[PDB]
Amino acid sequence: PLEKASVVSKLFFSWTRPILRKGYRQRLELSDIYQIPSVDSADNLSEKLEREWDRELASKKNPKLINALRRCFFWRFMFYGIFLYLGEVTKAVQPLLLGRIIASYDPDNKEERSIAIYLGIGLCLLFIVRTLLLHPAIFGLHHIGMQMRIAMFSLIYKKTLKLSSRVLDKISIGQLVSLLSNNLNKFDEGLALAHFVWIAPLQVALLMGLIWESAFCGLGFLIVLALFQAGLGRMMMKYRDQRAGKISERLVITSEMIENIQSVKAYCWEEAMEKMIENLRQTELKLTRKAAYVRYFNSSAFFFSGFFVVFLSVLPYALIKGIILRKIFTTISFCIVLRMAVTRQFPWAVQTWYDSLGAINKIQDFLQKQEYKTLEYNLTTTEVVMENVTAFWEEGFGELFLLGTPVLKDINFKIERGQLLAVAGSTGAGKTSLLMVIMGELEPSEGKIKHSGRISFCSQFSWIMPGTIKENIIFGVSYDEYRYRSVIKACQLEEDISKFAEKDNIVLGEGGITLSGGQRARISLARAVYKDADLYLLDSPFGYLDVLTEKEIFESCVCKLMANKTRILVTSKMEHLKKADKILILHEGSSYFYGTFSELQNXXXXXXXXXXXXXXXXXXXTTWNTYLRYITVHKSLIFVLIWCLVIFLAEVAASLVVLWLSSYYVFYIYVGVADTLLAMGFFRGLPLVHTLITVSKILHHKMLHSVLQAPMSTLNTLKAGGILNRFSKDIAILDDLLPLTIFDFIQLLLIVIGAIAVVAVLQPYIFVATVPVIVAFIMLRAYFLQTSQQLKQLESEGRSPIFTHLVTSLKGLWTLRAFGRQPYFETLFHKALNLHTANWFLYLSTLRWFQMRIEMIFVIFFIAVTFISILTTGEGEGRVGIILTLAMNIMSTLQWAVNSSIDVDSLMRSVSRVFKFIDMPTEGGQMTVKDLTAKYTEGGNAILENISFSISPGQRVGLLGRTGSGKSTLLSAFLRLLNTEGEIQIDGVSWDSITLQQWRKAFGVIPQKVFIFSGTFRKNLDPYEQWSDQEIWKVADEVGLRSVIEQFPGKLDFVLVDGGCVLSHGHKQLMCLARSVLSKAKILLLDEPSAHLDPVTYQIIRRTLKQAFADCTVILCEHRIEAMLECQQFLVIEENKVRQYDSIQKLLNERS
Ligand SMILES: Nc1ncnc2c1ncn2[C@@H]1O[C@H](COP(=O)(O)OP(=O)(O)OP(=O)(O)O)[C@@H](O)[C@H]1O
Ligand SMILES: Nc1ncnc2c1ncn2[C@@H]1O[C@H](COP(=O)(O)OP(=O)(O)OP(=O)(O)O)[C@@H](O)[C@H]1O
Ligand SMILES: [Mg+2]
Ligand SMILES: [Mg+2]
Repeated sequence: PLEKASVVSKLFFSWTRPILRKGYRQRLELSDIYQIPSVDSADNLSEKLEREWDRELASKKNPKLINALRRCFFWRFMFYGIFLYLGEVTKAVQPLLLGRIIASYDPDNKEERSIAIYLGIGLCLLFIVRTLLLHPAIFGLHHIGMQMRIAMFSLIYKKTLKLSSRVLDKISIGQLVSLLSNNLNKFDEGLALAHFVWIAPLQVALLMGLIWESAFCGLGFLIVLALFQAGLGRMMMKYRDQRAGKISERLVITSEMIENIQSVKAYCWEEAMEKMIENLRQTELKLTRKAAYVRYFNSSAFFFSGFFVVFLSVLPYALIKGIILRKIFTTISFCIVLRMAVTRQFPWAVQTWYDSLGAINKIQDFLQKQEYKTLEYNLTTTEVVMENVTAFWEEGFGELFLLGTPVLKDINFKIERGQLLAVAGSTGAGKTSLLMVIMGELEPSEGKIKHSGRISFCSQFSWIMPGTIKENIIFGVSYDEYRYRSVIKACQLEEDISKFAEKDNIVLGEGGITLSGGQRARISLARAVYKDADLYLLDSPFGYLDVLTEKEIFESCVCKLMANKTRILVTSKMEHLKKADKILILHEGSSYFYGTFSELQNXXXXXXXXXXXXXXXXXXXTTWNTYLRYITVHKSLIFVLIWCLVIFLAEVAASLVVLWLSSYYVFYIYVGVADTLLAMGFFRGLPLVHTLITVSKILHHKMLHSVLQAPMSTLNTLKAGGILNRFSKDIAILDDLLPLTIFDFIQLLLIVIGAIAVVAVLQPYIFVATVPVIVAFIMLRAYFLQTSQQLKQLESEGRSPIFTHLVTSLKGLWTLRAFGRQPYFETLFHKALNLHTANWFLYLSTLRWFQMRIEMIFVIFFIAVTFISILTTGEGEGRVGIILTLAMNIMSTLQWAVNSSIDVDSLMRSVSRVFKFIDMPTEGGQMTVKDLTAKYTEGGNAILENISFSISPGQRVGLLGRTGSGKSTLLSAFLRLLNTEGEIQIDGVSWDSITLQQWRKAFGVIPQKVFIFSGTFRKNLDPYEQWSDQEIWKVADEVGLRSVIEQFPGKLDFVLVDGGCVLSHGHKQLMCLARSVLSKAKILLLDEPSAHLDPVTYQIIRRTLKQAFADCTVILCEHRIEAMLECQQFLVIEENKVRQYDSIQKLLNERS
């Protein structure tokens, strides 16, 4: 529906209560989120931004995006900014009322308490006004940021779809995804904070024009302190930059680890790799600890500023022999606000302004790319003809001309309507370039073209949009049943479409993942045929088709349906060329022949942004069980927390005794500033950070030990990308951000609790006033979290549609440019962006409501405490002032405390998953199988079921079968890689009676895909450090690795960087065979040695196996006829059955 509300409801955010109620009661769905108002429609934002951007481009000599952006959206920005400034002015000014109240209570004046209470009610009204004029302005600024982001995304999508063809191969997909990823939160949330660029200077000017002029020492200290904070900021980036290189090196080791869990389990390498990963983590831990230490010093310096910033301000005026407590209390209340405005607000505003300007400049720079210029095709006679065509891909050579290499030179031809052509050439000859220049994507430097306009495209690359078969074929045109039936019958895709349960509206995903290459190609041909045009362009139409189907499809459709319509074909076959009318051949970017035979014969696709939807969906947030598990894992962490609590309580007790009981007048500062009174020093908080780092290291080590040495069925139940995502993101969050968030939350809760306790001790009525306030805080936070977490999760799940649409549009850019479905793609992109905008808008609205209500509750607490304290007829001069100051300066710390309280739960939502993966479960030589059965996962397809066979010692077994029949599954079942029931006895012992560890070592196998890691040859041969140089040399000599060792510059220590691709397939097979010879096993297992092998390495492998394992049993797997001469026994897998034969010549009797 459409939201609508009155002025009071708009100001107090009372219209978000229905969705809070629904989310609290039950799980939120995509249906309950109401429709965005028309103000924030993607189409409206795009139109409004373009109407100014095009005018700016047409008028301004120097183009800058901010020039149009200001005349677009600056007015409301300033309108919200003035409200923000007037709200902050009240916070700046309110301590004057505090000082006057203190003067009223002090025995200097005889004025009754009536004036004091008349001022206190005004102070509370001032807080109410400041809240009411602060929070809605922040929400409005967030709204402005929303419109900003939506308009920017729409315009940049329009540009990236209108891109020129030349810059497409300047591959910057990573740059584009980074641009659309890193900006969404930064340019949206930061706009509200961006307005403090002049608010802080105006506030400090007001503060120091309202303090008696002396007081400049406070500015001198803050200026040094502000520069000091930036001084440690550079150190942070110095350590982070250094460590970022090492985490990349360690991560790729884990990435290569998941892809070969089978090989790792077979080789029993869990301990060595565990030690290697532990060593790498130990190396990175020092840098992480240094970064955490400097962050702690920065935070502690900020917290300890509070005392010195007033101390160094009062001492210049303390030499004048007298300070009234009213003056010191009011200068404390002024200096806290001054510090808040100087040390944090101004640097944050400057940094966010710089980041926003950089992002806008980068977006403009990308947008200023050269456009795609289409050409009218109204030139008559509707025939394809060119003359003197010169083509240059790069603009520099295109505008100069033979300085650069061309791709088409001096090509001429002319074909009447109905005649079909054929182009043949080598790979990269330029057939695709000729197609592009015919289309108009490539601009010809020389040569005028006159031909028809209606064109059709079937690209080399298969592209399918996320729709259905009918939509993929017709592209929204009127559904012609006769044409559709004719095209499906001609393309012979009916036999494929009718196999599915769905017949007419089969829905596909992105990129046609459901189908295969042949189906995608035939769908592309069907689309090309269906597209009504007088010039059909094809680019390798049958690249993924078989020979028979490719031969049949030509005479079925091409010269039967559009035989009277002109088309251009890409082919290299004599029959197609013979049927073709005129012929063109391209060589080295130049045409080779023109005429007839009458003359001739006479870096990731499924990115983490897309995997996050399936990764974060299992959070199910969190419970206190994970809190307890995370807090009790390490003893020293508990001891340090206990020590911190004891120190806090001791400091509170000392302050209490001091208040119960010369420089005394300058001693009240320490107690009067809870920020410096209860902040943890460098001797009581550094062990906390150290313990957090140790907890992170222990959790990572246990997670590695759990993911490794785990049942393969359960491990394969999850995907490799998903299991790697944890080590990529969750460990980094738990190690870097989590300790800092934990420390900040602990400190901000400790200061607030100490302030409340001491205030209650000075006045016991405030103790009973606080309990309802605390329970209200807790209840309201619990109420808000349930809806907030669900809304954030839904928004995160809704992020990936935008990027999937982006990649889908990019993959088929040429097809979209040829077909003119730009409006359809724009409206679909806007449809997705509207849902994402609605999610983010509701999240922002509920966050603003939460902040409003917590501030209102604190205001109620403040009025209660202040009125009760001022009305009570207390004794002493300090008590009233100190209580008022403490209860007045808390709110700034309380906001950060509650923000950290929500953020710590948001972060620990990840240690929840980490603990779940901690909690995942864990587990001659003759053979005789007894009813073997296994499957990839429980409930899967039992490839092997009720299997019984035996192998004689000192023999060989040859295994033959089609691909995918289950040979790999049988080898895994032998290896105990998968869950199995039954037994196989090696001379009498099965899996059950002996340890699986020694079971694995008794075997030996090379995988279908060999495994190698980024390590030296010595480490890849002997990861366990159980071998010596002489025996390694002996193994290398026996297997024949001397040439392999000497061929590389590093003698036996050449590092295998980037997956060890230096070795060939045969070299890798020799490597793993030598490794198996090292791991001495009485039995050997084999799996397809000749997938991409050459005869010399094949025969050397045969020689090595014959010489090394002549007296064992080898289960060889190969389909070659010549290979099967050395297999005394035979075995075949034919659809879940096994037949063992004494010879192969009798097998040929069955299947000659
Ligand atoms: N947009 C482009 N910008 C720059 N170079 C390009 C672009 N498109 C293609 N090329 C390159 O120009 C050359 C022309 O090759 P083209 O693909 O046109 O020939 P082909 O024989 O049809 O190719 P294929 O081997 O893909 O069947 C190739 O080296 C190709 O990589
Ligand atoms: N990781 C996996 N998860 C789920 N199913 C799988 C997995 N790997 C393979 N399969 C299933 O097993 C089939 C292939 O079985 P497998 O590779 O073990 O037999 P094969 O005859 O040795 O294969 P090939 O000779 O093609 O390597 C696949 O088509 C699929 O149905
Ligand atoms: Mg090509
Ligand atoms: Mg296989």
